[PDB]
Amino acid sequence: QPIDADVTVIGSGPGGYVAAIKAAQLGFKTVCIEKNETLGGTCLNVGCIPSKALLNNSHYYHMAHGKDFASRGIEMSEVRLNLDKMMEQKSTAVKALTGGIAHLFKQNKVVHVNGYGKITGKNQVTATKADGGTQVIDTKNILIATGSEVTPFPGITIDEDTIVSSTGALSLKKVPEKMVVIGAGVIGVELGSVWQRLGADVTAVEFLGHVGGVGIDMEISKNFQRILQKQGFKFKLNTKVTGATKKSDGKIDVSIEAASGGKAEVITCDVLLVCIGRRPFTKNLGLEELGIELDPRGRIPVNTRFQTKIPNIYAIGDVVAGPMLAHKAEDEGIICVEGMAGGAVHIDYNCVPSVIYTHPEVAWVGKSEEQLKEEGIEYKVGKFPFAANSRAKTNADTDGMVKILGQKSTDRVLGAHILGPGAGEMVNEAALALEYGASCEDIARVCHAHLTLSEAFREANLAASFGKSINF
Amino acid sequence: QPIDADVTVIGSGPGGYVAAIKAAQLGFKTVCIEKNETLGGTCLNVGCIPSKALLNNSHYYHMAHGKDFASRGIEMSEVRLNLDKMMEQKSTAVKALTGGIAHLFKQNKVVHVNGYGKITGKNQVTATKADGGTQVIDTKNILIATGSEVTPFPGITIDEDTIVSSTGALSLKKVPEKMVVIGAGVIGVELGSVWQRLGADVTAVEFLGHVGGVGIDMEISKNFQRILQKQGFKFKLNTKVTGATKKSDGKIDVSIEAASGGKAEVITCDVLLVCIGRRPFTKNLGLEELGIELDPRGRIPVNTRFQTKIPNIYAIGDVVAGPMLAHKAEDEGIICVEGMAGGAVHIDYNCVPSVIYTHPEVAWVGKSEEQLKEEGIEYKVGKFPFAANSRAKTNADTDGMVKILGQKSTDRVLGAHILGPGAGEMVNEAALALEYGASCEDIARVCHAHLTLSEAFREANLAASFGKSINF
Ligand SMILES: Cc1cc2nc3c(=O)[nH]c(=O)nc-3n(C[C@H](O)[C@H](O)[C@H](O)COP(=O)(O)OP(=O)(O)OC[C@H]3O[C@@H](n4cnc5c(N)ncnc54)[C@H](O)[C@@H]3O)c2cc1C
Ligand SMILES: Cc1cc2nc3c(=O)[nH]c(=O)nc-3n(C[C@H](O)[C@H](O)[C@H](O)COP(=O)(O)OP(=O)(O)OC[C@H]3O[C@@H](n4cnc5c(N)ncnc54)[C@H](O)[C@@H]3O)c2cc1C
Repeated sequence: QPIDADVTVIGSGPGGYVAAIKAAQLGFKTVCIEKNETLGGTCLNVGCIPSKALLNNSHYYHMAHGKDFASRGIEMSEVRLNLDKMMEQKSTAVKALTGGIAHLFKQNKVVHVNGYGKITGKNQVTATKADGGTQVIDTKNILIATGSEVTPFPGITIDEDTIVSSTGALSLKKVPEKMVVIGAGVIGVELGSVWQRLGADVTAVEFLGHVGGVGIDMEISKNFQRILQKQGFKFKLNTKVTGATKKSDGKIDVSIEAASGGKAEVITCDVLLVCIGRRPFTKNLGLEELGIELDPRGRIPVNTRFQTKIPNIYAIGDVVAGPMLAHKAEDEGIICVEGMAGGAVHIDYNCVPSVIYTHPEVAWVGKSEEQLKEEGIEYKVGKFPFAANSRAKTNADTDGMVKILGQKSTDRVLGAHILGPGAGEMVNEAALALEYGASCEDIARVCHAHLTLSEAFREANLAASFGKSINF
Repeated sequence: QPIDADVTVIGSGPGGYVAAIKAAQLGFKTVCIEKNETLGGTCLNVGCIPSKALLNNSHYYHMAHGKDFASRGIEMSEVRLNLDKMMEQKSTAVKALTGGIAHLFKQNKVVHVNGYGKITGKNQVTATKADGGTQVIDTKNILIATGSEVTPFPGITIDEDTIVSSTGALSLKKVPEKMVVIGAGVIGVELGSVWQRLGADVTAVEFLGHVGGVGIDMEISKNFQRILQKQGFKFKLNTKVTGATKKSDGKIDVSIEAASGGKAEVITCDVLLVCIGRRPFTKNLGLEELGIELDPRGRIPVNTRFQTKIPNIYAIGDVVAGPMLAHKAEDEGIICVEGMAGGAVHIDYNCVPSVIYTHPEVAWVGKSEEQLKEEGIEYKVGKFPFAANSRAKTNADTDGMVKILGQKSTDRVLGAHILGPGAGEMVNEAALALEYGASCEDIARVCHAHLTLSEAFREANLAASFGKSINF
């Protein structure tokens, strides 16, 4: 059973499976190790894919069940939710995407190994199967892509039945009457918005003073919060959770308090969602025997070439430092594999966008106003509301705005922050501009197609550069 | 009552009203003259705005009335069309956009003169009102933005009742049982697609050998045609219309033959849509008395500052050469007015995008394969199908692809052509790339937000640059 490889990838997540494919394309004999039943890691199985599927489906449910479709001349007697059918469509997307990775591995002649991976030597990886079966691989370089896992709340045991994490919250069998989310981060706000649309009464409790996680612009966060409240999403900010106990009748009691201290309360809910964070996963990887020490938060220290302390062992994705996003792990996998083949390795995390797929969407890349103030950077602001964008008005969906942050002297774009329709696609134009160091005037002078949401992005850059836009 | 002005703009369409606002913001005393009851010209009143409104409205009708919403767990007993309510939604959007132009003229202190403008001298414009009153404007500069009108078909009379132009097709009071469209250009394909979704039996008769107009890539046109045909849109290509007769029964008989000439045939329809094109509009503007001769197609010849043969008289928009598009006219108005203030004037018609708002959408910018072969340019092709895009599969909407055309030696992007979901927004990123002269590798190396349709644009550039993509 011995196999020999040039590169051995542990984990089949976005970082792991993309890194594996690129290595084969570079000419390396490549092996990939996955312990779970399917390829694709967190994002495809319990992450991006199922959550975005329910966000899109719940959004169309809201459009038909509400007043939107009636205003367009689409008349329906009565709209019913079929949660089982909605969940199967989610499952059909997960199944096609997880299955696609195996087909991509086969097309590129990438060897798939089923089992739990352990690095037993400098040039050796051993995969153990479920039955006790064993697989040893002799390889020159190792790439660690073991990813992340849920962060447990100390003193709450998640049973994935009525006190749930992101995984269980994605597969609820019926709509809860009242739901509590622990943490108003990107994950909590998306999942809470799904169940809010489907009929649940959702309240979010957050220790910090804002929604959307770290890196989000504060003005964007407050406006995003006001819009969600108008939808029915409730928030208890600057409040801490002390404990949660499931009562005998079936209702969970969550004890909350003001984060600073005081204002004690207990809230009861049918379903409790705990998503306060994620953390790198290195359990049973045996780093100690290799001498690879973890940082205080559990990450593998790595250098700019994504080498660990041992030159032939690398680490990428959520298991190393940086923002825990799928496209971030996908890029580290590509360049790390390119670096192994002698190529250059460079990545700018300031050019990494973040997207929240609620409705309205939120997206941003680069620096926020708070970051610029802390660094002492002199900047100017350009804003353009979606109420003045022709596509948004024609659609009758005009929440939010585009905010551009530009250098005061050079007019260079330092940050783009979008709240409203089409934020996700729009931030990609912003990332391309930041990669090139483009100015606000540059974007203002590029001819944007009439009746696109991206015209708001152009006009906001015009307001930051010229001082005024045309349509507002 | 004579008025003194620095700039006098004739026409309040996208070129005219944008040029008027920018000139006022630049410090000029500005006057804008409009003969029609509302501001906004063709695009806002009978053009982009009402057609795109009906396109998205009929699209939502097709998903609710069709198989899409039922597969997402959204269950409805009976879906019925209320055409008057749908036309009401269209009219409400037209009224909000035209009214917004009046407010922007008020905010920027644009003098709005209602009436028919005529150039009565080199530095004089005379507006004649409906009641015969006259308003004389003594002005330093004149800007002609008199726009376009529908091209009449020789031997066919349009009454806007059962033989209609685009204007009449936008306000039909009943879904025709059968409709024939003369012209399979961008306008014809959109309007035909709207009425096809609402129940019409639609056939388009096109003189050329492809659908989508001039400049569209042939491979994209053939694939776009195949998808529309499977939706039920029928096409008779390389076919011209020789005549149309209103029969006694109330149905129109359309006589057709091969565009080059051949055996005649008859097809019958309830409503005939004539959109074979549009032509520049300069009627009774006083060009003959000034010495401004028109070109063979009716356009005003202008130099790089958009000046006519008379240096202080300018022309922009649909009345001059170049793509007859709203964002093309808006940009010409901006730079022309900036040139009047001494600034540089630059527009690259190769970087001006084109969008068709069907479902699937079509969008492109730069050069097609035919143009590159015609120019003798050695290029390489990168393609990525939307079937391999994670966002498309999660949505279950995977028609089409992204095709990138790159220079064979320098890897520089020469053209981007998108057929599928979100092409309209995606093309604006492509326009910025062309503006900077980006390479395929540059775009592939920019970090695109995961779960966006724009990832297909990135991977198509990776396929063109490296030779292979990751997920296909
Ligand atoms: C609900 C949810 C929604 C999300 N939505 C988004 C979103 O919209 N956009 C975004 O950018 N990010 C999103 N994320 C984050 C995203 O999923 C992660 O950033 C990404 O999956 C990290 O990829 P990775 O390869 O580094 O780790 P993972 O995706 O976790 O992959 C790790 C893989 O390695 C395997 N593995 C682990 N240890 C071993 C071992 N010892 N031996 C063998 N195999 C092993 C695991 O089984 C797994 O298959 C979301 C996350 C969640 C939970
Ligand atoms: C059905 C349809 C759909 C379209 N969809 C799109 C689309 O999605 N995207 C796109 O980019 N383009 C689209 N177009 C094209 C777009 O409408 C035009 O390119 C654009 O309107 C041109 O702007 P303009 O200012 O040059 O001219 P116009 O819009 O024609 O405006 C000219 C104005 O000047 C006025 N005028 C003329 N002569 C005089 C005079 N002597 N005195 C006073 N007033 C005068 C006219 O009444 C008119 O209001 C569409 C066109 C149609 C017909």
